[PDB]
Amino acid sequence: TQSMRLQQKINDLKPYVRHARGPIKAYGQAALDRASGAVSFAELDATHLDAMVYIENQRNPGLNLKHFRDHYYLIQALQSDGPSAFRAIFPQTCPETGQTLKHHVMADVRLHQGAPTIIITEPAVIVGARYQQLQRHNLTLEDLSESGVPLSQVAIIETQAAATSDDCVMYSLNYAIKAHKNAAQFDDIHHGLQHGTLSTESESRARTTLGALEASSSYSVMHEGAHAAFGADVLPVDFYKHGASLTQAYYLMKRPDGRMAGRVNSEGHSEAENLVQRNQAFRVKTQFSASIDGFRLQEIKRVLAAAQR
Ligand SMILES: O=P(O)(O)O[C@H]1[C@@H](OP(=O)(O)O)[C@@H](OP(=O)(O)O)[C@@H](OP(=O)(O)O)[C@@H](OP(=O)(O)O)[C@H]1OP(=O)(O)O
Repeated sequence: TQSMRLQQKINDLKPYVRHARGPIKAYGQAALDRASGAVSFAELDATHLDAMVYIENQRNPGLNLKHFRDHYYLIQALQSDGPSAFRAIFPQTCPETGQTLKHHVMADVRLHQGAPTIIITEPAVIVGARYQQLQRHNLTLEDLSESGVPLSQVAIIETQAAATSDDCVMYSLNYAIKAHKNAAQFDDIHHGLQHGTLSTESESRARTTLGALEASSSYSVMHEGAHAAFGADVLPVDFYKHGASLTQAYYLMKRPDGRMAGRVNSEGHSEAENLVQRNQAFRVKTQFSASIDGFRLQEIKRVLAAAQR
């Protein structure tokens, strides 16, 4: 697929798709076609998300991942007897219509004895080219607040890893898994949020699209109390592995704190791989990393593997 790493993921998935039947087979073929260089995946990913969530919860007990069809049901889950730690994927909602509009995000949640803390990871941008994502995030914050969640215990972390919103379900799913794998670091962020604080926010918020808008307008444009920061400042390099942009990867590795500049593949591998090397390994053709499309192939394979053994 012009990319040997991607082609290997294509070849690994193909026989499962051949033996599969029904909607999941079609989903697999579409994903294969996409990785090969061949309609709207936000809707397709979302349709099959429950199956992948169900599988991943089994592969990694404690992941506690849920797909909610609206953030309304996230709020309901905060008012129930479930686990103290869980993750949620949900689409954004248009305030004027109640219509859900994809543009998914991942929320990592902690319940506390006896005022939850909530980290929302935004794989694209908080504000949006037509300020639509900002309005959708404000709706979530507004509803959280009205339900009794202090927004000072809520953070929206903007990573800008996604170049478009077409793959946001896959970024959100990947992000849920990474949040679980890095639960200790998330635990620490939640502890801060219990005290109404987010580390690095005093500098990091200004680096986000939200921060730019706040500085430009001198207006409060996000509901007061909620925190925001740029992904690289507060999250591990894990969250940038599927970043589309080669140049982003380059600049992230240039950061003085070196936090984005280490190994990104597991140690079991003979040769180490950093963020730029990974991006180039998944480069396809105007050039971008199709790594996230590889992640989708991996997830479908995991689902079909359960169905076929
Ligand atoms: O063992 P897991 O924690 O479930 O890791 C898997 C995978 O390994 P397996 O297919 O053997 O299970 C790769 O991880 P590596 O050991 O090769 O580093 C893979 O990486 P590639 O994308 O390069 O193929 C991918 O990881 P990722 O999302 O980090 O890119 C993924 O980890 P996830 O399940 O969290 O996606």
